[PDB]
Amino acid sequence: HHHHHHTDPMVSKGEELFTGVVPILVELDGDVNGHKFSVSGEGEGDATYGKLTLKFICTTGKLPVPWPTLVTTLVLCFSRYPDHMKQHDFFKSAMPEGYVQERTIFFKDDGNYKTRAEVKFEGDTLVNRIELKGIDFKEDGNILGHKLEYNYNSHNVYIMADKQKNGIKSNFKIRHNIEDGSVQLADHYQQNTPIGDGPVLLPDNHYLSTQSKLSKDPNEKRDHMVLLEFVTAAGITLGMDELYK
Repeated sequence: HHHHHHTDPMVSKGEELFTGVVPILVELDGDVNGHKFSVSGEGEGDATYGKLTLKFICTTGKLPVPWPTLVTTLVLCFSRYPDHMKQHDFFKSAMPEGYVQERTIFFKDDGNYKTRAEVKFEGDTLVNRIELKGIDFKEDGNILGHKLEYNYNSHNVYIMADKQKNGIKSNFKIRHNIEDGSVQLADHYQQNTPIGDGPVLLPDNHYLSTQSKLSKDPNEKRDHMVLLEFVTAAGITLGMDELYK
């Protein structure tokens, strides 16, 4: 699994927290053009396989934006980092004290989300607590008019160190499929910083390869999303010239 046996005791510490299946709670408070809503999510993460299983419920009634637009906002510490890359796993290294994750998400020709989250352990539970603010949306556009398909694409998200912040940054493009066959671009800008003052791992440039499947619970009457997601780190090669040459 294993996941204690690394020569680096800092790596060992972070990896230990994510051995096995870890329960997850997600809490989001949102306001988009004054449309207020809340989401609660539950499930588990198995970082050894890069695997996330989560069910989200809108606890205020009808979600006023399409569920796919919230996927990126609603725990990259469950990414599978290859053994030769484990020195570049910022997310696990910040645990259990945790990290702040902040984004601005620009929906092209529409409004923007600004998000601030804190991701940390509460006992055995990995908790993602989020505030989301959206402004300048078209009230009958693709987001507030619910014109997006209920599905999700696969991505390569590039991570860079942000050294003077002692953290990381990323910018990446998500396309949401529009029901007429077109696409709604959501351009993501992201930064993460540790919550503790302890040492963290600042990574070399690399990327996260993501894939997500959205489904519905056939017995659930509340507005909700079921998410099955896999995330794997990649983009750094090993030695020696090469192991397989």
